[PDB]
Order: sequence, then structure tokens, then C-alpha cells
Amino acid sequence: SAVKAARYGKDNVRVYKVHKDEKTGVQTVYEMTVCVLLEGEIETSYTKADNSVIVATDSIKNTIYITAKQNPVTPPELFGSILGTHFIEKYNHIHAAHVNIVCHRWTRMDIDGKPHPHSFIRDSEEKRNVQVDVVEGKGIDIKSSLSGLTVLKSTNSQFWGFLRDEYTTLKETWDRILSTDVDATWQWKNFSGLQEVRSHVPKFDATWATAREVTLKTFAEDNSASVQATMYKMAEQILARQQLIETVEYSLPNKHYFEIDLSWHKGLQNTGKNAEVFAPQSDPNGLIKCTVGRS
Amino acid sequence: SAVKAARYGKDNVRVYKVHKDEKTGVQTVYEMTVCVLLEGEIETSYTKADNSVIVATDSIKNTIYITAKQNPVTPPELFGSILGTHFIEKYNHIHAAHVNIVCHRWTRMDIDGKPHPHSFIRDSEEKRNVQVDVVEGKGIDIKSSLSGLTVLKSTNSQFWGFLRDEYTTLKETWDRILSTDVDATWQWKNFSGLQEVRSHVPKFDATWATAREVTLKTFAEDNSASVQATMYKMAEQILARQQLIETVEYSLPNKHYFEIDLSWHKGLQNTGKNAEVFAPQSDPNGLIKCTVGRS
Amino acid sequence: SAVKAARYGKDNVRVYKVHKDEKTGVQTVYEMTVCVLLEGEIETSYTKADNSVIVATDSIKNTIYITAKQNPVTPPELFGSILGTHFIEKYNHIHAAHVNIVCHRWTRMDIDGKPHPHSFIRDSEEKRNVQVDVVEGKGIDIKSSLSGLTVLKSTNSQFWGFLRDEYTTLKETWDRILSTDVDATWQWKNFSGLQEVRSHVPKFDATWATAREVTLKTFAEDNSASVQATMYKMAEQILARQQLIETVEYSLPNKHYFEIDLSWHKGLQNTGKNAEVFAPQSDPNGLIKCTVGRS
Amino acid sequence: SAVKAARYGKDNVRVYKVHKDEKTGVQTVYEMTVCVLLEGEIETSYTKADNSVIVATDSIKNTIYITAKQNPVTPPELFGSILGTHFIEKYNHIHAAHVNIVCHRWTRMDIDGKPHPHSFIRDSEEKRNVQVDVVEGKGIDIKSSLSGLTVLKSTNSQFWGFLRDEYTTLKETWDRILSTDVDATWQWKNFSGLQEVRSHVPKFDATWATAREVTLKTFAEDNSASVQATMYKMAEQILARQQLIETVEYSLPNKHYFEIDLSWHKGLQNTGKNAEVFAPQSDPNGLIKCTVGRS
Ligand SMILES: O=c1[nH]c(=O)c2nn[nH]c2[nH]1
Ligand SMILES: O=c1[nH]c(=O)c2nn[nH]c2[nH]1
Ligand SMILES: O=c1[nH]c(=O)c2nn[nH]c2[nH]1
Ligand SMILES: O=c1[nH]c(=O)c2nn[nH]c2[nH]1
Ligand code: NA
Ligand code: NA
Ligand code: NA
Ligand code: NA
Ligand SMILES: [Xe]
Ligand SMILES: [Xe]
Ligand SMILES: [Xe]
Ligand SMILES: [Xe]
Repeated sequence: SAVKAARYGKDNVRVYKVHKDEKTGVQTVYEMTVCVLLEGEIETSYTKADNSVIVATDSIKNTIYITAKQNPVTPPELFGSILGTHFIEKYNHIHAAHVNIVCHRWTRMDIDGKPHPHSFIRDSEEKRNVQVDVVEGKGIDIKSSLSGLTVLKSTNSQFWGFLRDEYTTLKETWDRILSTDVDATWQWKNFSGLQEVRSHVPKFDATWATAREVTLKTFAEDNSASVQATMYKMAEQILARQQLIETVEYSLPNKHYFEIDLSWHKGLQNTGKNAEVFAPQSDPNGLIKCTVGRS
Repeated sequence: SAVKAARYGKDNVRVYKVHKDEKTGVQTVYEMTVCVLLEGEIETSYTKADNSVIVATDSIKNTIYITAKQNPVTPPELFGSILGTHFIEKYNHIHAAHVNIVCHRWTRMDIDGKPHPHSFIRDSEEKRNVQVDVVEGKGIDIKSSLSGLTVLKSTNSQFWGFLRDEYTTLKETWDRILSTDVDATWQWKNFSGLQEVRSHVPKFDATWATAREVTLKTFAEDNSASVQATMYKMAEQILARQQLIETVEYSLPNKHYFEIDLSWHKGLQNTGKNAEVFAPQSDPNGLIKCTVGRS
Repeated sequence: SAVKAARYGKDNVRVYKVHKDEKTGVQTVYEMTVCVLLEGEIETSYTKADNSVIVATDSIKNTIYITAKQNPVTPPELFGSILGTHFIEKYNHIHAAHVNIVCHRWTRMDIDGKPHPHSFIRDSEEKRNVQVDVVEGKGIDIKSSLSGLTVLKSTNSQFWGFLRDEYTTLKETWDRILSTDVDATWQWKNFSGLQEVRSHVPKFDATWATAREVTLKTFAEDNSASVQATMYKMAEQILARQQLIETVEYSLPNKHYFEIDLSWHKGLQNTGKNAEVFAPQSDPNGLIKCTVGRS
Repeated sequence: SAVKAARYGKDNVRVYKVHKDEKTGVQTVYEMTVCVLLEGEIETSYTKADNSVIVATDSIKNTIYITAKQNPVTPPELFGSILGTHFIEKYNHIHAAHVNIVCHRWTRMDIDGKPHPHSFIRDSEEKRNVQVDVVEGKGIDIKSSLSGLTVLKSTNSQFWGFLRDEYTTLKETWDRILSTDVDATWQWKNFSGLQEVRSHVPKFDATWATAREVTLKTFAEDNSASVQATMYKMAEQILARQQLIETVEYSLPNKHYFEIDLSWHKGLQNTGKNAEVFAPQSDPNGLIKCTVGRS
């Protein structure tokens, strides 16, 4: 037997960092969960009980805190690239670092119409994420994402003209509820190393903001022929607005809300044009995925 | 042996309702999870296998949808009271109904600075809840609550002057992070029945809004001596602003963020006045509760 | 305004303890999550920012570890009573301690038909729990419970003869699936203090084992007329077997498995006597509760 | 822009099936959660709103129930292969089906030392899983797995001789607790189609049982030099016992249990050889992965 692939490291490392502006007194908080996995010439720790090649996962944890102390933690694309590069430069036998970061929302509170200097609220479990793969001699690959964005529209969604056969019971519809949790990922062109990532720093926050805005606007405005059709329009627009993105991937549950026929009770009318009360279904759900790239 | 207490019913009934304004074209959605448990002369279903006294839980589920179809579902205090009253009036042998409702946020989207007519976003897992107990001949008791409101302040929290003995290791502090998930409940004076609840309908949304506003403002502005002291100030203010509330209860986790001493690494300074990077602790957590009423 | 009720303390304190038999080499592990909340003359910490009355929650955490170090942690009823008594005896102004303990399963592994001296498996998320309330001058009240025991029987469950009216669609049945998650609690007669609890130590594990055995046997053997009827038979038997229990409470979800009519597809027969494939429903669920005590 | 990749289908489809032996009266239940995603010539549903190419996800759901009705659901490797093959043979324009199945434990109850004919218990959240990819003209690729197997050993685990540098604080140890949740996957050699899968049917359950047994025995018996070293020994043995497996992958969290120094309190000794009470850490955790294949 042989080791075909191996990676190890520390997961679920929670980090908080505060920045204090001494002039204005304003404070800003960042909170993240970080995972770092390493690869390299480490096979002998598996096959010969040779621990000499192991950077302890506890040390990886220490390194994350030290790196956060000495560097900016925003945008997460930059922080992940700094953290990944550290491991491949510091340790000769480590040739790849894989860094995943989940950023948690701490939104500044407005108290009496003005921004508070040091109080924050978690407005929603929506996350901003990055995956950074730093590979010795192959540069830095970054995938940025948003997830956990839950939306619903109560009309302007249709679904008709699908294949009908002996397995089909679904009725065609020209008016339904559409609800989903959005997971969108944009993959950056490969960067040669940290200098190049630093040169593009302003594009990271701007493109996150654009991806979010395009997603919400298109969802709200499209008279949707299907989830497939609406999600394609989203990805098309993101690719048009940022030339440094190579692909956009969407993964969307279709969370079903079923009509409830109440006619058995005093002829009560609650279907089709008369539908007012629906039953949200926890499961099953549709799952629709697409990866869109350039011609 | 004897049946000392018994209640039964249907839990986790998910309901969505849409209102359509034909004039303006604006749609508004409500989504709730409802639990209804009944009590009454039902002991024989337990002791003698006498099912004749059982309103089937499936029928309770049907009743929730029918009631939602025929009545407004907002404010939840009114809807719960209508639903509870139904069971005690309809069934002679049912003498109490206990209705719990969790309201889920669907917030209207703003697209290009204007409110969208039919698209919504789940901005946070904060809930608005009600517990309604309708008891034959004893009226309607309502407890309203908000929960899942997660906040953090990065300074202006202190904790010193506590008891010190041989079990104590905690250092006194004049500057710490304070973070909590707020659970606040206000209990209404007993109402004689549905007519009285209907007469107070405007107070329900207004008092929810006041409770939320007082919580956020007090948390942001108090130079907090302890969670105990800050939470008392919140409850005091709610009671002052709404005379129909008898008690206010707060239950608050103290979610700890620990300093990380990095001095072992190149004399790096990250504690006390130099603290920038902290480790959020998933567990254990403080849990502080208070019920405040009138003199 | 006045403080009507107040309690505070530390929640989610995870504890592991190992016992090592030096003779045999056998090791035994216990793992628990503990919550301790205190009450007493602590109102001024809320109303006057007087921290002098506060035993810090961090100190409560320390006390839990110290107490576990110096005392047996099994049965949990004894450990909770020791922990609760500590606080009311140590601190003059603390008059009640409320201790909740959740015991996690670590079951000794059998390797090649023999018990391993130091390796364990988590066989199921079933918990054994205790709630201990120690109140100065009113003794020790203990409620013991099991929870998270998930069972299913595929036949020998019926449900017919229930109330039928204009809200009813449920068909009567003489053969259905019955599945539930069992939560059972037995409440002990009040104990005068720690000496009396110690005198009954052997009854705690024996009664837990009896409650579990009665639950499983009755569920498997009863040709169930309803959840109500079957749960009553369980509680009756527990009360008969242990005279020091005052009440038994069961809380049982009825987790529904629905027939699927497949007749629309090539006349496929899958209902009534022909039912083979069912759809488990995540929600809603029935919820049935009973508290049984002595004549 | 172009569609680079696309797949869609139905997730979280819960299925239960009962088998009834008319002779013996014994019943056996199977419960699964199934996900089916399809790929093929479906790009136009995304790019041109052409729904004619879409097999509705609701129809996929119907197909899962119909297939379960007409075929055995065990072993899951066979059922997944039947389900996947159905879609690629039935629909000319569908060229790949991806089927994931999670099998839930329903273990027959023993009542008074004998197996009950129709009552079952969920003994643990351990799952048996399969991933089946059926690709037109490239056969059937099956990965089988177990997950959610949580174990702990209280001694006979060491970790010393790792890299030490300026980022390292971890002390070497010759005696620690080792606890993990096991995720193990074995990948079968490619099968040409359904006939070949059927020919190997007995190997599926046998190899699952072997993988489980090897995992538990090796964990319990290895005087572990590291998680890396112990997991390699597991994979080596599985590959030796089943020649039709090409690779074995393990993914293991290292769930930390920390010593608690209590010496500050009356010189209490609770570290090193005196350690009895530990604090389980919810996060962070080590994460160690390996894929082992044949020379
Ligand atoms: O938007 C949809 N896309 C689909 O593929 C589908 N299948 N059923 N309903 C559906 N809705
Ligand atoms: O605000 C606080 N209240 C308390 O009771 C406490 N105990 N430790 N830290 C604390 N902080
Ligand atoms: O056992 C049952 N008890 C009930 O109260 C009920 N209601 N619907 N189905 C039911 N089954
Ligand atoms: O078994 C271990 N492997 C590791 O890589 C490691 N790092 N810290 N502790 C550890 N334990
Ligand atoms: Na390197
Ligand atoms: Na009545
Ligand atoms: Na006392
Ligand atoms: Na095909
Ligand atoms: Xe969408
Ligand atoms: Xe607070
Ligand atoms: Xe039951
Ligand atoms: Xe391991």
C-alpha cells in the first residue's frame, strides 16, 4: 500500500480582531472561523511513525493568531493568501496550504439614526467565505463566496413546459412562490503570488458587493421561467462586471411551499388564484447547480 | 395510579400566508411555526383507551390552516388568542388551549433604494414569539417575546468588585468585550377574553418595537457594570413605557471572548491595553436571568 | 420596579473524569455537561451595581471541576446533590442552587468478544439527565430522566374511534407505524439533605435501568390503542416498581410516516395492506404528554 | 458566457421500506435519505428558458419511491446503481446520474434476550453511506462509507517528536486521551454496469462490516504514535482484505481533552500522572486526512 494523498491541519479556529481608531474613537470588529490544512513531504508520519515532519496542528493554531496580530484580516482573500504563503515559505517540506475562512457578520448598530462607535449586531447568518490554495511554484488560487442568503418572492415565478411522462404528477404553473438559500462562488484568475494579490486588494470587497447586488436584483426583477434560467442571468452579469473572475458557480435549493386544498371544509377556496395559506415543506427540496465561464 | 396532568396536540406546524393588495399590487408575507396543546377531560384516553375524547392532532393541524385562512395572522398575540379560544368554545370537554407561535422574519427587499412589491429576505434568525394560554373561565394570558438577537460591544463593559475566595481565579477588569443573545419576555395583564384582546391590538406591535429599541439602546449606551446591572435597566424602561405589562423577564448568555497571550512569541504584546486578537469561546458560558415587576 | 426573581450561573460546562483501577488496569470514563444556577440575596447586583454579592460564574466553573476532582461523579443524582449543597453551605447569602447534568454515553468496546480495558464508543445520543434543586431549609428535590431514545415499531399500533367533526380528515386505522423519541422523567420524594441522598445511592442506577427497560418492553409488546394509552402503561409500571418516586412524566412526539399512493403509476399498489414504501415526515408532529402520580 | 458544468435534481428525499416475512411474521425496516442529481444535454434550460429538457425534480422524487417499491433497497450500493441506471437508460439526453444515499440505523430490539419481530431502536447516529456515479458509456463508480462513528480511548496514545520552532508551545506527551469521529470511505473498482454490480452483491455488506471491525480493533489495540500512524494501519488492513477496493480514505478530527491545573487550589494535583478531570474542547480541532491506495 502507498499514501496517495494526505493533508492535515486545524479546523474551527475562531478568531476575533478589533481595530481602534485613536482619533475618532471608532472601533471595528472582525470575527472569522479559519481552517488551515497542509500538504507536502509528510508521508513518513503515516507510514513510519516519523513525527519529525509534522508541524503540530496546535502550532498551526498559534500561527493563525500570530498572523492575525501582525497583518490586516480584511479582505479575507488577502489574509488567507498571507496565511497560506507563510506555511510554504517557512517550512521547506510543506508544498501546499489550503486555507478556508468564514466571515461572520458584525454590523455596526444605528442608535437614534447615527452609527455607534463600538456596538454591533449580527444581522443574519449570511456568510462571506474564501478558499485559498497556495501551491509552491503554482501561485495562489482563490475562490470567494457568499452563502446563507435566504430569499423568497411570492409571485413572478413560473414553471411550465417541462418533460411529461409516466413518472410525472407535477402540474404546470404560471404563478408560484420561489424561495432559496443562495450559495454563489466566484473563482479568480490564478495569481503568481502575494505581490499580485496585494495589487488587486480593492477588487475583492467590490466584487463581493457586486455579486450580492446582482443576485438580489436579478432574483427580485426576473419573471422567472425556472431556477435554472434565473441563476444563469445572475452568473452572466457577474462575469460581465469583473474580468478577473474566470467562473461563477451557483448552488440553489428550491424550497417548496405547497398549496393547501381546504375545499373539503365548507367549500373553502384556497388554491390557484384563491391561494392565501401555504405549507412550507422542510424536505425534500430541489437542488440546482450551474458553473458559468467565459466563451 | 392517577393522571395528574395531561396535554397533547400538534407541534412544528409551519404556516405561510400572503396578503395581496389589489390596488397597489404590493404583497406581504407572514411565516410562522405554531404549536397547539389542549387540556381538558381527556384522562380516559390514557387510562381506558377511550379515543372518543380525543380531537385528533391531525384535526388540530387542519384547524390551524383553516383559522389562518379566515382571520388575520398579525399581530401574533391576536392570532394565538383566536386560535386558542376556538378550541375551548368548540369542544365542551376541552378547557385549556396552549398556543405557541414563532414568527420568522421576511423583510421586504430594497432594490435601488425603493421597496420591492413582492420580494423578501430573511435578515437574521431573530424571532418574535408568543405564548397564549386560553383557560375556560380564567381568560387569556399572553407572554410576548423576542429571541435570537445577537449583539456585541467591544468596549464600555467592566466587571470588578465581585466576591473573591479560594475558588476564584478571575481577574477584575475595567475594559472587556460583552456579547450576548437576547431573550426578552413581557407578560401582559390577564385579558377577560377575545373582545378585550381585540381592543388592545395596536399595543402589541408597538410594545414589541419598544422592547427591541430599549434593549438595543441600553446595551449600546450603558457603561456596563455587569450583565445583571445592564439587563435591569432594560426591564425598568420597558415597564415604564407600557402599563399593561406586568413583568419583564430577560435571559442572557455571557458569551466569553478570551485574551490571547502571545508574549512567548518574540515578546508580542496582545493583552490588556494591547489586546487586539481574541479567542471566542463556544462554551462554557455565563447565564444570567432576571424577572422584574412593579413595586 | 422590583426584582421578582433572579438566578445566574454557568451553563455548558463540559467535564470528563477517568477512574483507573491499578489492580486490574481497567479504566472507566464519565463525560457530562453541567449547568449550575444560584439564587439568594443578590438583588443589589441588579439594582445598585453591587458586585460584592456575586460569586463569579467563572468561580462556579472552577468549583465544578474541583468538586468532580474530590468526589465520585456517579450516580449523577449524588454528584448534583453534592455540588448544590456546596454552594448553599459555603455562601451565607446563597439560598438555592439549581444543578442540571446531562450524561453522555461512553460504552466500553467489545473487541473479539471481550471488554476492552480503555476504549469506548458513543452508542447513540440517548442521554441520562438529572435536575437537582437544593433549597436552604427545604432539602433536595431530584428529577431524573432519560431522553433521546428513538424507537419505531412497524405494526401493532392502531388509532380509531377518535372524535370526528367538520375539521377531521384523518382516516381510522388498525395498522400503522409508530415512532417516537422518548423523554421520561421520574421525580423522587423530597430528601432532607445529603445524608439521606447518600443512603439511597443504589436506587438511582437501578431505577434508571428499570425506567429504560419498562419503556422498551411496553413499547414493543403493547398492541397500542394510541400513544396516550401506551405511555400510561409505562408510567404505571415504573411507579409500581419504585416507591420512592412520586410522579412519572412522559413527553412523546408522534413522528409520522405517511403512506404513498402510487396507483397513478401503472396501477401500482402501495396503500393499506399493500403498503411497503412510506415517506417519513420531518414536521409537523404530534406531541403527547402525561404526568402520572399515586392515588 | 457559457455553461461549463450543470447538474440538478432532488435532495433530502426520505424513504422508509418495510419487508414482511409471511412465514415467520418477522418484519425488517430500512430508512434512507436519498439525493439524485442528473447531468446531460440540459444547457438550454439555463440559457434559453427551454424547460423541455428538464425531467422535473418532483418526477425524480416520484421515481425514487417507485424504484424502492419495485426493487430491493439493500445493499445501498445495489439500490443506488439501479436508481442511477434508470435515469441514463430512460432519458436519451441524460448522460450521468449521481446518487447519494445515507442509511439510518434501525436495530432490532432484544426484549428479554430474544429478537423482537417488529420493534426497532436507533442505536447511534452512525451512518452507512454510498455515492454512486453512473456515467453513460463509462460504467458505475461506487464509493462506500461509514461516518459518525465516535470513539475515545483514555490511554495508549502518545504524541512526541514533532517539529519544534518559534511557533510551538505544545508539550510532548507519552500518555493522552484520543477521541475522534470516524469518516472512512472505500472506493470500488469501476464496474461495467448493473450486471457486474449484481455479481458482487454479497461483497458490499461484508466489506462494510470488515471496514467497521478493522477501524474499531485497530483504534482499540494500537499504541498510537499519532492519528496519522494509526489511521494508516486501518487503511492498510482494509485494502489487504478486499481486492476489489482501489483506495481507502480516512478523515479524522482530533477532538481535544485538555488537562486542568488545579494546583492554585490547595495544591490539588490534577496534571500528568495525577490527571483525573479534563475539559473537553468543542473547538478548535485537529483534522487529519489520508488516502491510501495500492503499490
Ligand atoms: O425551477 C424549477 N426547476 C426545476 O428543475 C424543477 N423541477 N420541479 N420544479 C422545478 N422548478
Ligand atoms: O457580567 C458578569 N456577571 C457575572 O455574574 C459574571 N461572572 N463572571 N463574569 C461575569 N460577568
Ligand atoms: O396516538 C395518537 N394519538 C393522538 O392523539 C393522535 N391524533 N392523531 N393521530 C394520533 N395518534
Ligand atoms: O496525532 C496528532 N497528530 C498531529 O498532527 C497533531 N498535532 N498536534 N497534536 C497532534 N496529534
Ligand atoms: Na515549502
Ligand atoms: Na370548552
Ligand atoms: Na447559604
Ligand atoms: Na441517456
Ligand atoms: Xe433563483
Ligand atoms: Xe447585557
Ligand atoms: Xe408510545
Ligand atoms: Xe485514530
